Amino acid sequence: KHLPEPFRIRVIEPVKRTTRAYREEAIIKSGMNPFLLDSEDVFIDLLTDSGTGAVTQSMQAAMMRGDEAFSGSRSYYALAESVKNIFGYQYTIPTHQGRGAEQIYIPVLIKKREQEKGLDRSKMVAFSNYFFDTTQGHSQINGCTVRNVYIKEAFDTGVRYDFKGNFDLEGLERGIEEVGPNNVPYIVATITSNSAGGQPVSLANLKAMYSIAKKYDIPVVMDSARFAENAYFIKQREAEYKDWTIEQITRETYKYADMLAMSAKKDAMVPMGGLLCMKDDSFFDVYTECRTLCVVQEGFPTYGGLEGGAMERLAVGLYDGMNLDWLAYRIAQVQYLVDGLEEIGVVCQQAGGHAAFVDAGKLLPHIPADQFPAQALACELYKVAGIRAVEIGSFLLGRDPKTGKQLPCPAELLRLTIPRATYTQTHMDFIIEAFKHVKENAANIKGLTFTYEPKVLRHFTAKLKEV
Amino acid sequence: KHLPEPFRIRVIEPVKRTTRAYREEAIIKSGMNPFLLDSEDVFIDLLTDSGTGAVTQSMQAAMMRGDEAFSGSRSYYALAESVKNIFGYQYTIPTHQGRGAEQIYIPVLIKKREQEKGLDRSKMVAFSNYFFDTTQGHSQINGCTVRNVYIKEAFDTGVRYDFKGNFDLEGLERGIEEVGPNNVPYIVATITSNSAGGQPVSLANLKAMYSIAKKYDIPVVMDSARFAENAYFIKQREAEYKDWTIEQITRETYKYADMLAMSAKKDAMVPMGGLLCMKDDSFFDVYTECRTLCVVQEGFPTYGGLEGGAMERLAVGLYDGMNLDWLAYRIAQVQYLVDGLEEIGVVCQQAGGHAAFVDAGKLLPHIPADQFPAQALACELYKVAGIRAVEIGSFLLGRDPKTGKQLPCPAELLRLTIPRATYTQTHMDFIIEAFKHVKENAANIKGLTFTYEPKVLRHFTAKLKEV
Amino acid sequence: KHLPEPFRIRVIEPVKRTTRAYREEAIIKSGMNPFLLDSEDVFIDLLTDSGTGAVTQSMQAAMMRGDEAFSGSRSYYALAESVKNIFGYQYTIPTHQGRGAEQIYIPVLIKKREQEKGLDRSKMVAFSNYFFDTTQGHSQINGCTVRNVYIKEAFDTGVRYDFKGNFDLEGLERGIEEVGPNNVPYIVATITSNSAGGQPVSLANLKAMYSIAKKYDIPVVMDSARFAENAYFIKQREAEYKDWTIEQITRETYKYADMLAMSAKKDAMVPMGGLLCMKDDSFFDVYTECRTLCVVQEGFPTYGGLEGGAMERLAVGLYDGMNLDWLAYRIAQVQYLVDGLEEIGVVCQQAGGHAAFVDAGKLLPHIPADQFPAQALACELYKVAGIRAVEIGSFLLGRDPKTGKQLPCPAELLRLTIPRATYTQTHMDFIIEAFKHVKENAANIKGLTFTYEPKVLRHFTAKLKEV
Amino acid sequence: KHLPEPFRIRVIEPVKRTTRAYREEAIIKSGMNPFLLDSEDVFIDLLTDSGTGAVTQSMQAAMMRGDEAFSGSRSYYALAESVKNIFGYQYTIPTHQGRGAEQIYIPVLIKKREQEKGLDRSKMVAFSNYFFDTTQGHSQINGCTVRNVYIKEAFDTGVRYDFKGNFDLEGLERGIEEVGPNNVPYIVATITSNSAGGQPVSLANLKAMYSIAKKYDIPVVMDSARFAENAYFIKQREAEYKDWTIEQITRETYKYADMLAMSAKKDAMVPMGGLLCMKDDSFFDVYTECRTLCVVQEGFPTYGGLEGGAMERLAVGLYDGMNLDWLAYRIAQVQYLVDGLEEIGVVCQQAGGHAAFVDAGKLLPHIPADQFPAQALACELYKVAGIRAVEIGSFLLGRDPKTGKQLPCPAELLRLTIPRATYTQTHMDFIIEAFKHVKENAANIKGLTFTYEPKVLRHFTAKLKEV
Ligand SMILES: [Cl-]
Ligand SMILES: [Cl-]
Ligand SMILES: [Mg+2]
Ligand SMILES: [Mg+2]
Ligand SMILES: [Mg+2]
Ligand SMILES: [Mg+2]
Repeated sequence: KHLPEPFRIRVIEPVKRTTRAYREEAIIKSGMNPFLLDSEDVFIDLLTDSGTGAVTQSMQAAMMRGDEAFSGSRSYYALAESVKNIFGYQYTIPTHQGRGAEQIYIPVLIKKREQEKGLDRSKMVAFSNYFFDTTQGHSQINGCTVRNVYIKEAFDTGVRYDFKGNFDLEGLERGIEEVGPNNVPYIVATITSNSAGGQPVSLANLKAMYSIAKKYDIPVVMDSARFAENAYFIKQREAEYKDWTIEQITRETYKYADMLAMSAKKDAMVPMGGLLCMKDDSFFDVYTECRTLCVVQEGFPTYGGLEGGAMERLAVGLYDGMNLDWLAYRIAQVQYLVDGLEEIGVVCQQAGGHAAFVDAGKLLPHIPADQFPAQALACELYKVAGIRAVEIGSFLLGRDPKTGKQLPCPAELLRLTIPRATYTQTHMDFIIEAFKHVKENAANIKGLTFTYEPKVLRHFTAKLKEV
Repeated sequence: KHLPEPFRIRVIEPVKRTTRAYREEAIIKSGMNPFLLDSEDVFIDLLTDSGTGAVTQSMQAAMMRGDEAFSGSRSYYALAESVKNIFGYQYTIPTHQGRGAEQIYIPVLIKKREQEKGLDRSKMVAFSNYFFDTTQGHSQINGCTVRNVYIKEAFDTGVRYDFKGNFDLEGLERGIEEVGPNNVPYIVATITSNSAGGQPVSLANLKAMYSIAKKYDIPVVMDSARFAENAYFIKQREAEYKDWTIEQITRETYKYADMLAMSAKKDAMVPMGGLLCMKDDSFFDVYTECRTLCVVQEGFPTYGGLEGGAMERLAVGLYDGMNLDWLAYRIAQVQYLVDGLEEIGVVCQQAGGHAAFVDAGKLLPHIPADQFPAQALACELYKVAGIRAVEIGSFLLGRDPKTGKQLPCPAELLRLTIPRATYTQTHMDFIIEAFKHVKENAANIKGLTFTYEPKVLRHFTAKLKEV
Repeated sequence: KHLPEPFRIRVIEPVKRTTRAYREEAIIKSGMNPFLLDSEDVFIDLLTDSGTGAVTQSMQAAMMRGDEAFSGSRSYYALAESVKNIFGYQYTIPTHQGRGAEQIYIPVLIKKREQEKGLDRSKMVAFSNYFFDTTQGHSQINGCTVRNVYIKEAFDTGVRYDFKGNFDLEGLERGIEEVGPNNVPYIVATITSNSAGGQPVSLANLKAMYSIAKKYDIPVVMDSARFAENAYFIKQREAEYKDWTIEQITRETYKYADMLAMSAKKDAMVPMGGLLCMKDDSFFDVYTECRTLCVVQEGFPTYGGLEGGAMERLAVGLYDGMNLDWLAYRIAQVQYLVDGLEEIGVVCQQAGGHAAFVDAGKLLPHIPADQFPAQALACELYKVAGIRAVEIGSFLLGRDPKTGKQLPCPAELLRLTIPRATYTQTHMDFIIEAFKHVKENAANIKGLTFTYEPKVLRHFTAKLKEV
Repeated sequence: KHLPEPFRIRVIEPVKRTTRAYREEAIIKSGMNPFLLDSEDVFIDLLTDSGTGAVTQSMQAAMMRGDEAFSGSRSYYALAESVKNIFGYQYTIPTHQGRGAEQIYIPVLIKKREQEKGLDRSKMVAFSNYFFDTTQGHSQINGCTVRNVYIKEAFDTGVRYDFKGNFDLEGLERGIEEVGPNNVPYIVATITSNSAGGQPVSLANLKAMYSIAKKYDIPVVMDSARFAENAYFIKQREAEYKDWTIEQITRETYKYADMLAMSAKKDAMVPMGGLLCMKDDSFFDVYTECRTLCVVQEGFPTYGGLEGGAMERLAVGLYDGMNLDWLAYRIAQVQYLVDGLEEIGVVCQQAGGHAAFVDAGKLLPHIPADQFPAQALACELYKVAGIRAVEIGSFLLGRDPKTGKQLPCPAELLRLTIPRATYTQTHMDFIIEAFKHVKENAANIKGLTFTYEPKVLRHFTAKLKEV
């Protein structure tokens, strides 16, 4: 059941209703690539939920109370105060780049253990219930290997498990033993987990994981773009916390990490901003080192930062993002879409709190993988309903940088994400209806072939035509 | 069918989800009078659609571009420019009071005809397809009698008619003849018409009405709080204008009036503001007289007026309110609610574009009229779903100012209005479900009796208890 | 000395710098009437300070947190809470019309005393240290005579007195005795007083006045558009309150009135809004009656009111308007301009906190009164520096409504008002320099004569030419 | 002469006026380091003008019209349209990091010439009339040597020259010849130039420089954080363009570069944002490569970017920043402060459009360099007037990373920068008065010594005490 909005809509962004003929011409002009479509020509944009959601009245208002001072800004103080009251963390570093300055804390933590415990850079390995792509990227760029210790139930769509994002506790222990505690720079706890489309991590699991890390004195970083949704799943599925507020669950949750890194463009409800925070004085040196590197990250002083209004807005968003009614509504809407698609026969390889990954291959079996069935489905969805989605298959995969040959892809998927507090149940039904129509006219959908192909990141600007 | 929102929600006002126990206590504290409830304790507030709807991004942004100059404000110029381009009217007077300064143009028009055609104040009569309550009030206060010349099909819920708000052309002609053209100060064309819950007026009807008025040289005022919805109904139901844009229909529509008066708090999408405009130089003296009276209305100079941002916002709202996709969506939502209620057996005495008037008497037959069955229904709807609606029955009617006895009331109705772009299909279904539940437990609902009753306007602050 | 701004400018409204030739053409097109000039063509607009000043960041932000509910709005609650904490008054009625609903409380108070003490409408007289024009207007319109009991020092520009706005305590007592206590519907305490361009009222004077009123049980209404500036003058000039905060002085000040009426467009820093408040339960019936009349003021129900954001903004403005640094700065700027003009030989008939009234007659002696020397000066000031000011002389006075002859005027004055936090010391020096230039080329300035003259309120739209 | 503001102040940020005793305690708590002071305790913050200035009404309003789409955003289109109309550049890349993605175009240009003309990375040298510190940093980090070819008059405070920021045309030619054209990856034209506190570059000089670069086919990048002020100086000092508008001068100016890089936090009037743009198709490959690197700059995909409102705001700011009246006013204010300081005997090593560098050594000769006389002056300025400025001397210089010994410093300077449209002439006079007081009590000011010193970037968080 789709819950009624626990809010009154106050400000809207008009979106024109286009004709089928118009969209047919539009998709052709864009070279059968939704990425090349004008935003105005997209009725329901499911490209991403990162920074594309709505804000509350108080959040928007906060943008006009900014203190733009270079240092000592009351807006920075307000944000740090929210972090202290919400997460219990004493040190806050606002971030305006990718994620939560992962490019910052990673090299800082590696060097810390190298100087204190003789960490060996050639043998170092970092662990996580599941590393986000960028987190894994910065780790590897820094010469650190990563391992995801997720549980057996994680990717098993056949079995139902309350916390599929949980750490494989024995796997983690085994990994540390195997690698050597001196060689483990940090452990990243991602909540909710990005495995299987987004799955929650239980507080019991986080506590157990933290005890293991503490035993070996390994820094624990909470990757928390979706800290609120994880708190909601705990309140909903972990009996012990059934009567706890989202705020209490969050305060308790963060006792089991030493610091946190997060993009504020998800649960925090803002279009820009991030955070890198440290719990207490035990990590004061890590805070100092990170703040310092933030300035000379380029190898010399460089200044930048969120405008005052943005810090005031995030200071409010951290609270509004934890609203119980809101969280129940947001999650119920995502589940409503997934359940609706399943009902009409649409199959997803994985579907969770973050996104649904429709199997375009099964939906359009007559199309060869090399002809990008998921990109064709994306185009068809646009033609039929003006929906824009992202292909996660051979098209995205690209070619071998050394052979120029198409890389092999396990499955041709079409990703559906939902911007927060942006679309309604009617839009969800509109999407479901669109897939029902596509499924019905599947055999008639054509494969694609390049008319223009960039050497790198081809999915963003490549142009194709029907076969 | 409820259409999908032709927009992306951008700003929301959080509303808490309350428990039944909480609402039970709340309604008691408010003395079984929703008017006394805190807005925060109301989940779906259907009290009124006047100034309670959402605004577009451009409209909200306009509030920050205000020119606060006492005279010659570029913001005033922008608003007048919108009126000139949209309605074709050369003279604009922004209003910030009730409706569109009806308290202004009425005395001005009466005096005009009195001086030019020897109008007799003791015999004067004003006509309209249907006078809004306030319009009728200012007319009568000024000593002018009013007559509503609506068509036979107007209040006949048994027959379907495309334009139930139409003028009874022969009735108007007959009335003028009867009263004497010199004694008819003005004719007010209300669009959409407030008869039968809101019904459209055809352009063919307006043209015919204007020819009659022109023949007798009688000023025609377009009461247009809902000018856009009327334009939409014309595009939808009047074949001649099927392919015309809302803008073209509006420009054409206003050729058939000499001036316009409107509250901008409906179709114009703003929380405050109104307009009093004159088409061309033929009414320049009426414009001058109105502007003058605006200043010395109290019998001496008094200054006030919309802030610059409000005029800039309205200048934009007049355009956004005419968006075709928006209008189709808004109207479809209203019809969706009505159709849904009819389906579950809920009966309305009248239902149209403005509101739905549920018959509380038929829904709760065991409750005596004197015990206010519509007020009881209002309370029950709040208890069950946190919905706030307004009683239009014996409670509102009140007592005889000369006898202190309850006045006789034709029907006990509960009014449902829908704030623009504020609630979703899910809320509409929530409302329908609430009525379904009430209908099922009807026999158990109790009547009400006063515990506190004001001498005047008792419906706003009276307190009652169950019998 | 002009104090430095106790604030950082955050948002500006661009104003173009025009050439002398451009302004010469502009003033001609406007018929030698600044009222007819476009705001954009005015560099320094000294027309009025009513709703033309700047707002603080928090005030502007508040506009986006509005609760538009018809009743029970949290925004209304926030405003009432500010009034309760600032003035100590328990009942609040937001106003959106002229001043503070003087058209409301006056008839309510007259009727109250008529029913309770047999007040005689044919003999009733209201008192005030000095009635504002509109206040006097509503009193007289209601058939009530008014008397200003100001002190001897009030209009004496030759003597310096700390509180020229003080009530003539013995005069008030004598007046009540003379008129009869049953016939005195109310006493209005205006702070700061509008006499002599704006003069403060001491707390000692207000206390003494209230004791007199209390003795005769006569309602006291505090007309407080400039309550903050009065509080500042008390802190500056009344020794007893030297170390009290503006907030403490204000709380104490309002113990000496039973209710308050104020336009929020002055000290409260907003472009729109007003207030009508009652101190405690002793005036609950007056509150109820006023709220009721607010609805049926037209003789029937009419709905209107400030939008939610406006109430939230005023809730903040009442506090920001009391900022000590701000008040000292605002007042010092006004005094800076006056002192500067005096230094160059410019003479004012009166000058105070509200405005400076330059004597155009003395500055331009060669121009006959009937040729409007103050209107000529206004035009010259615009030609020379792009300054717009308002004439308060024969031009404004107009003709005898019964003789059509020019009415006799005591002096030809040009009013200078200063919008709050809008202009700088540089603008003040620019204004002073402009007058210095005018004084130097005075003999060459020409008188004016009509080319177009309205029958009423001619000063607003009349057009003239040079003689 | 300080010009009057060509604008009306509309929104203000309150700043409290502190007592001397309060500031004395505050500066001690901050360890005699203004960087550690709360913004609220700073009356006049001259720390930096980067993103600390005011915005216009239209700019602020634009923040509410954002299109947050990941791709095809109408807000991105609006910004690109402004760039095309203002600079004539067809390709736009919005930046949200440091400056204008210098970390992006530098490696792209180096690789371009390496592949096309066999550039030798071990011999490459980049030229500029004067490289900004960050620009020089990214160049060197990329292994590229830099040379500043400024003119002899540049740093000569004894001689007056209209365009001290000019390229040393013969020096540039000689340098390219010396280095070898194949080894010169790019030439950066900084406008206005950061040499000698900010000095303009003439259009004649830019044209001559571009002809030289074009002759050798060397890419020219316009570093234009202050493009508007440079245009203003050209209109003021370069006779040929005396009657040209700032817009025309800017369009002409950019014909002499192939691309532009700029922080929008200066002349563009925004608190955040930057730009990296390419003129035409000749640089389409450079645009494509830069956009690509923008995504995989970390060595893998990372997503981030300005929120829609920020792009809409910058789209407006580029225009408002070119307002002629505004530019004349801004520059006149800076010159007013400098002239005022010179008048009272304060000496600056250099002073220009960007900042004034007061010689603390000469002002406080009794203080040893190692005791940081400029940091002492900064503290004294705060104690006396609540002014916060930045030390540019031994304190900032720091210690030798290899010896731990204090590094030798040429002069002990105190930098004064002025946030745009933030402070008034009164604040400028307040600053001048403060220096007059310091100069008078100079002998009594004490030197400083560390109580806490970080290993790196000590100037930001170090704490000291008086000697
Ligand atoms: Cl706020
Ligand atoms: Cl806008
Ligand atoms: Mg900043
Ligand atoms: Mg106004
Ligand atoms: Mg309202
Ligand atoms: Mg974004």
